Amino acid sequence: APNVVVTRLTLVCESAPGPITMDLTGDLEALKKETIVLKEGSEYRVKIHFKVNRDIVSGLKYVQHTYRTGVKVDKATFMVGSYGPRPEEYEFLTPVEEAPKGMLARGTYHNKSFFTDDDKQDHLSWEWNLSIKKEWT
Ligand SMILES: N[C@H](c1ccc(-c2ccccc2F)cc1)c1nccs1
Repeated sequence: APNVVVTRLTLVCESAPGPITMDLTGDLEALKKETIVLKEGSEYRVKIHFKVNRDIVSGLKYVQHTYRTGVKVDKATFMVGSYGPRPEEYEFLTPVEEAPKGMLARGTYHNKSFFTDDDKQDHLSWEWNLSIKKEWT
């Protein structure tokens, strides 16, 4: 196994009716067909779960590109930092944001995420899609 293994992404969202999560050790091609529903304007954080198996690592970074029709790609980079090896996964959470709101902001957002580091290692790259809706259903 590699030293760094990305295991899961969770959208932390107090107001959501149920868990919003994806197993990133699974089939990343199938993951593209999933659609996460977020009610417009909901507060959320992105939580990345990962394991460090063998050696202390430094300079971890989470990079998230969000595509939306008609708008320039939104590119966000987060410093994740240094972690030692242990059996239990670590969790990194982005700062809280407000999901888009209004009828013109509803519908599909396409995300491409990267877990990487100062050494530009591809710990994991993955796509996942979000649908912003008026209600949770
Ligand atoms: N600011 C918007 C934008 C940015 C991020 C998200 C988002 C990404 C992951 C989880 C939940 C989210 F709400 C949605 C909309 C964009 N502007 C230009 C392209 S995307």
